[PDB]
Amino acid sequence: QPEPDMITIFIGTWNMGNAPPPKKITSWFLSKGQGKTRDDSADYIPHDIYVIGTQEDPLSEKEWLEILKHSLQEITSVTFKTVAIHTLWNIRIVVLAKPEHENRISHICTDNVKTGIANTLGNKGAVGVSFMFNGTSLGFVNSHLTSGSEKKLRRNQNYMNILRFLALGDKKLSPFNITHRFTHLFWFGDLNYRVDLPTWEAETIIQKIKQQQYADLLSHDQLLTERREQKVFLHFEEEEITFAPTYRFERLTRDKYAYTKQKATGMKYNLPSWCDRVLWKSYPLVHVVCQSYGSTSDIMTSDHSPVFATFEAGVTSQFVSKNGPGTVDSQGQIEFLRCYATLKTKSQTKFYLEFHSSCLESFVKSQEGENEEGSEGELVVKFGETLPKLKPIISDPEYLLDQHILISIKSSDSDESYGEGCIALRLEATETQLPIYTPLTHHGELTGHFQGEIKLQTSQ
Ligand SMILES: CN(CCO)S(=O)(=O)c1ccc(N)cc1
Repeated sequence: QPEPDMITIFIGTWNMGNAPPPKKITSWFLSKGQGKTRDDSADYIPHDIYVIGTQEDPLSEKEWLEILKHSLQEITSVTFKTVAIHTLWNIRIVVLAKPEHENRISHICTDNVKTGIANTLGNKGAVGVSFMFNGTSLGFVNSHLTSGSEKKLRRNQNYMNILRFLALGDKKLSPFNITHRFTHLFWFGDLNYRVDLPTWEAETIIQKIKQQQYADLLSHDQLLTERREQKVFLHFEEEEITFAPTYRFERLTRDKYAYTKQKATGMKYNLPSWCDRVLWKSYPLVHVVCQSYGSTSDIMTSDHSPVFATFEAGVTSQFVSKNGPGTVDSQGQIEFLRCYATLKTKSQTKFYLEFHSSCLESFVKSQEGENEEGSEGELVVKFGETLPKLKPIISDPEYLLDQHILISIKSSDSDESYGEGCIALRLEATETQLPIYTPLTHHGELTGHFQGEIKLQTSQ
């Protein structure tokens, strides 16, 4: 029974509007409706992993699990195993996997973050799940961010609090937030970003949706514009949106957008918007292909339509050699030449690097770099040829070229990370000096760059 080198992952997000679902929701799991939809010829082919994010979910965990499992069983004739379920208030995440994956899945973690203070603490935040699938780390975040067209900045703040404080993945990766802990990170939910057009244009927007002409609406989508200006979701991907706005519908039809201000909305307009989104971030040069991104047309219990996305994701096997794990493989080494960090910091402390990777027995601390002044004001931390020689646990190129090195640049004075990034070992050549590069972030904001050259020795 060979170990897979690819799996498919289903991501669903649905704001249920506090209403029970209808008797049939199979169209969601089948990626049928509007947008980038899944071919009919695939309908009986189960995805390997289904990750379901709900918001405003009125069901017990038990009630929702029964509906999900019975749905998937009707589609696939497979009884899925529950990997994890975690609920914060009415925000929920369920992970289901094919039974053949039960002994490939380990290190299951769940967590939640509550966003806001006093007034704004009590219903918004995020839930998450992480686990290992053989040699590949997978993270999943379902967030319900702040509502309202005039609160995009609050949403961006909610995003930063979630990525700082959601405690998933390998706790030994202490300098790294969730945006660096996983081979593949999926972040989805009711992100609540709106189409920022004047209220007086509501009927014009509706007209445009009826014509399936989304271009002039997407150009005002706050998530796209905030992402363009690097205000949120830096270094994440999203598939092109080719489905109608998923909010705000009249219930029991999809024929009408309910946008006008009402006591029930706090006298706020809800212009048709793409509130319900799926984004991802994978390590550099790992296979990840979005194969569907759309909304259902036939599930109408909520004022939101369900959104689906599916992905092909590269995975690796749990590698064992005669040597590692449990020792080094002297035939393997990673060297760094001519490396330097460029930091935006106004501070003058010494800096050192930490190299973290599952290809190492434990993380490696460098010597302090040499600070110089850049031409345009910047701090440049020079490591020259001073960086240590990293000793991987396994030298087989079929293993080592699939690995990644996480880098943190830390203050000597405070031992606090000023920036985090990631370098792929999927090189064009071994035993050859080759350029490397990663942006550096801290709390998911750009703080600098790390660049230099790498020389990788494998057993071949
Ligand atoms: C129309 N629907 C069935 C009855 O509602 S469906 O769930 O949207 C659907 C199912 C399978 C395919 N191939 C296409 C659409």
